[PDB]
Formats: sequence, C-alpha cells, structure tokens
Amino acid sequence: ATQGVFTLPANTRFGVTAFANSSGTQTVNVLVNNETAATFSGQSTNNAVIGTQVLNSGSSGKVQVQVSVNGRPSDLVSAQVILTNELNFALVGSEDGTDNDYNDAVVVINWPLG
Amino acid sequence: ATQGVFTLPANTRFGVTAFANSSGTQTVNVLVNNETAATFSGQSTNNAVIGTQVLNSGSSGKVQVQVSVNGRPSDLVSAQVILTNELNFALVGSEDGTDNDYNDAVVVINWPLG
Amino acid sequence: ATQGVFTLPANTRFGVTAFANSSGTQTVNVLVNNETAATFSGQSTNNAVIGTQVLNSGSSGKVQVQVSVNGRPSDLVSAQVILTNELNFALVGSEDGTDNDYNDAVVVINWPLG
Amino acid sequence: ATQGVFTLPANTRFGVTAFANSSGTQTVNVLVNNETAATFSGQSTNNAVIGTQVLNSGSSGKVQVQVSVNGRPSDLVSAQVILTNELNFALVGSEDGTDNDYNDAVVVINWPLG
Ligand SMILES: C[C@@H]1O[C@@H](OCc2cnnn2CC=O)[C@@H](O)[C@H](O)[C@@H]1O
Ligand SMILES: C[C@@H]1O[C@@H](OCc2cnnn2CC=O)[C@@H](O)[C@H](O)[C@@H]1O
Ligand SMILES: C[C@@H]1O[C@@H](OCc2cnnn2CC=O)[C@@H](O)[C@H](O)[C@@H]1O
Ligand SMILES: C[C@@H]1O[C@@H](O)[C@@H](O)[C@H](O)[C@@H]1O
Ligand SMILES: [Ca+2]
Ligand SMILES: [Ca+2]
Ligand SMILES: [Ca+2]
Ligand SMILES: [Ca+2]
Ligand SMILES: [Ca+2]
Ligand SMILES: [Ca+2]
Ligand SMILES: [Ca+2]
Ligand SMILES: [Ca+2]
Repeated sequence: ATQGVFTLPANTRFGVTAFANSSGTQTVNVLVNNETAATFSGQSTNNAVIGTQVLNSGSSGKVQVQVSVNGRPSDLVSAQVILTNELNFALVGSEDGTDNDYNDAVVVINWPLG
Repeated sequence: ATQGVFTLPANTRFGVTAFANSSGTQTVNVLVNNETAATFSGQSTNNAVIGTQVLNSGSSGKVQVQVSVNGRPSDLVSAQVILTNELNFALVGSEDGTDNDYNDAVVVINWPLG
Repeated sequence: ATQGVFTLPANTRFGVTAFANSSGTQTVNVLVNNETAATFSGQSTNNAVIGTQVLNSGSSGKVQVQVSVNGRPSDLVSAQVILTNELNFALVGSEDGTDNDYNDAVVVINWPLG
Repeated sequence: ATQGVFTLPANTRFGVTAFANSSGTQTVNVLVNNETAATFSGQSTNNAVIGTQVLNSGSSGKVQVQVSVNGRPSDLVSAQVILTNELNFALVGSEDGTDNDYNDAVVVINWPLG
C-alpha cells in the first residue's frame, strides 16, 4: 500500500520534524502539492533533529514525505493518529538497509499550530 | 484515565522532543522510574522546539510526561503507536487554556534509536 | 479531555461493534448527531461480541459512544487511527471498576464500508 | 514493509474478529508461532462479522494474519495502538482489487481479556 502520503485541511499551517538513526546520511524531502517545500540532510545514530519547519498545506492539502540515502529511496511505513478529536499526528518511518528497525529517518508531522 | 504514562522495554534508549503552541511559557518534565530525568521550557506560537534529548528507560521502563503552564498542570492526552511491529511512538498533547486545541505543548517519544 | 466523540465523514455508513470483558453487565450507547442510534448489552469475561451494527453518520457526521454498568457511566479512553490515508478506525475502551484494564466494554468503529 | 505481524505478551489470551466488505469471499488465517490457530471465511458488502474467536499467544507471542481471496494473497496494511498504557489494538486492512479501499477484509485483534 502507498505510504508517506497525507491529506491535510487546505491552507493550514503544520510542523514537520525529521530525526536520523543510521550510519548513512539521510535526505528527507517534504512535498506540498507535488512540489518540494522543505529539505533536510544529515547523519546521526543518536536521534538528532536534522530539521524542523513550519509549512502551509496550500490549496490541495496534499503532503508527501520521501526519504533517500545517497540517491537510493528508503522503504517507508506510515499512519495518522488523532487524539481527543482535535490533535493530529502524521508518522513516518524509513528503512535504508536490511535490519528492519525502520528508524533510519523518522518524520513527524503535527497540526494544528498556534 | 491516566495519560502521559508509558511502559517501555527495560534499559532502552529513547528520544524525547517538545514543541510549543501557546501565549504562555510551557514547562515539560520527563520522569523515569518516578524521578525527573529531563526538563524543557520555552514559549512559541509557531511550533518551535523547546527541547530535545536522549534518555535511558532504566530497569523499570516506566516513563511519564508532565506539563505545567502559568503555575498549573495542563490536561494531557496520549497514545502509543507501533508501525511494522518495530517502530514505536509515544505521543502527548496538552491544554493550558479554554480553547481545547491540545497543542499548547506537544511531546513526541520515539524508540528504538541507533 | 473529552473522549468517545468522533467527527466522521458526513452522510457516510460505518460499522460499530462492541466486546465485553467484565463480571458486570455492560450497556453501550451510540449517538449520531446527539440522538441515540444504537444500544448493545451483555455480560462476558471472554470478549463476546455483544452487538454489531451498520449506521449512517448523518448530515453533521458527529458520533458519540457512551458506556454504563448498572446505571453508572464508565470512564472512557479513545483515539482515531488512519491507515494508508484512507482506512479509519475509531477506538473506545471503558473502565467500570478499579483494576484499570479498560477492556470492560471495548467499542470499535470502522469506515468506509462496501 | 511487512504487515499483519504482531508480537503479543507470552501466554496471553486475545480476541480476533474479522469483517468483510467485498464481492469476493474472504479467507482469513490466524497463525500463532507460525502454525494455523484459526480460519474464517465469508462474503459481505455490509461489514458482516465473518468470524470471532479467543486464542492464546503461546510461548513466542508471535501472531500473524493472512488474507486471501480465491487463493490470491491480499495486500495488507496494519498498525498497533495502545490506550492508557493498558488496552491494545492490533488492526489489519486488506485489498483484493484495484480500488484501494483496503476494507475487503478488516481484522481487529484485542488484548487483554477478562
Ligand atoms: C548503524 C546502522 O546503520 C544502518 O545500516 C548501515 C547502513 C549505512 N548506510 N546504508 N546502510 C544500510 C545497509 O547497510 C541502518 O540500516 C541500521 O538500522 C543501523 O542504524
Ligand atoms: C471480572 C472483573 O469484572 C470487573 O470487576 C468487577 C465489577 C463487576 N461489576 N462492576 N465491577 C467493578 C467494581 O467491582 C472488571 O472491572 C474487571 O476488569 C474484571 O473484568
Ligand atoms: C464490491 C467491491 O468488491 C471488490 O471488487 C471486486 C472484486 C471481487 N473479487 N475480487 N475483486 C477485485 C477485482 O475486481 C473490492 O475490491 C471493492 O473494494 C468493493 O468492495
Ligand atoms: C495563543 C493562545 O495561547 C493560549 O491561550 C492557548 O491556550 C491557545 O491554544 C493559543 O495558543
Ligand atoms: Ca535500519
Ligand atoms: Ca537504524
Ligand atoms: Ca490551548
Ligand atoms: Ca495552542
Ligand atoms: Ca475493569
Ligand atoms: Ca475487564
Ligand atoms: Ca478493495
Ligand atoms: Ca471493499
């Protein structure tokens, strides 16, 4: 099934935050309406915040997360969870190798803000 | 029901990150085995990261998040999500006022690391 | 925080199903736009499916779950999970006593159907 | 990523329930420690319960759900959610066709019981 794709409410601010847990350099691209809106890069085996930004969902509300290591796309897992019918979390995990811990690049999207 | 309390696997390192979305200054305390292990503080209405840290779950694995604003504990909402039977997220939202957006302090715990 | 309340897609069919794990007789009420649409009841300590039904969410889409044992309201926990940006589960747990297993009446709401 | 595989606590009773939303007959296999423990089969486009049972997780705690339609394995989506650090849901969606509604056979695993 398709992973790493979420439909947010239109014209709404959201936060996007990436973590790294691998010996390979992670490249995280965040797409809004099929165009790159944010990009983060870095290497960590200690859960370093390789980037965090505030973006607008735009007219479409389509947000996609892609992860690659030196050009090679990582396998993705994702889900969305809503607490008390108000607070939203869009969660992404990625695997760049064989051990299947899926933490090599972890991406968290949260809304609403303010 | 009790919220913001999580049982992690014993002696496992986890990441903890806090965001702020309120007029008031947020104080986030992270407890391990019923003792304070980390404390974050700051103010933002733009989802700024007020703290991030790597901790150990210890012998018991019991981890608790508490949030205080303007001298009063915030109301908490929480849940744990596990993707592909490997990647764990422990999510916390909090409310300090009357609008019930529950984003005033957002806390994300993730494991395993490395 | 308010629990057991969910905003479903308007005018859409959903499935609601209840399980029982208590020595006390459970009563589950399902409200659609603030009016009782379904009621299930039973007594089992072995996860008996005391009721399953298909309902329409109506013009507003507001769905609420309430649980009571001998006329006393049970404490509720709830969350919504979305898989592959399409498949939805609204989950409810309830506690009628003091052991805090929160499984005394478990309610699962799923959509879309068909 | 692998889907439909869950690690439960050892020697623990759990409930497994399957729903159907497809013109094709759904066959659901539940494996405990890599051996078939339960099999459900049925057809519905109205979310009918095609089977429910209580099983023991055994010494390993490994539980796997498989879905097939007329011999053809369905693509699976899954996640585990824990409420108030006590109540566990293991959730499975499956797709047998081209529309990608992933509800053709829906499987809900819940624990603890009693
Ligand atoms: C330290 C390790 O780093 C990666 O493995 C090592 C690695 C480094 N670049 N690509 N890979 C995958 C193929 O070898 C990662 O997959 C593993 O979970 C650990 O975090
Ligand atoms: C068999 C037990 O049943 C309930 O407890 C016992 C019970 C029966 N009716 N109400 N109560 C709550 C006050 O005692 C329930 O809370 C507990 O988790 C077990 O499933
Ligand atoms: C009524 C429909 O039934 C299936 O489609 C029709 C069908 C019936 N058997 N296999 N397929 C897949 C290829 O045609 C299913 O995938 C779809 O979501 C609807 O529930
Ligand atoms: C700017 C406002 O500050 C406090 O009143 C919060 O309770 C609100 O959610 C909002 O963020
Ligand atoms: Ca890895
Ligand atoms: Ca890793
Ligand atoms: Ca607020
Ligand atoms: Ca706020
Ligand atoms: Ca109880
Ligand atoms: Ca019980
Ligand atoms: Ca389908
Ligand atoms: Ca279907």
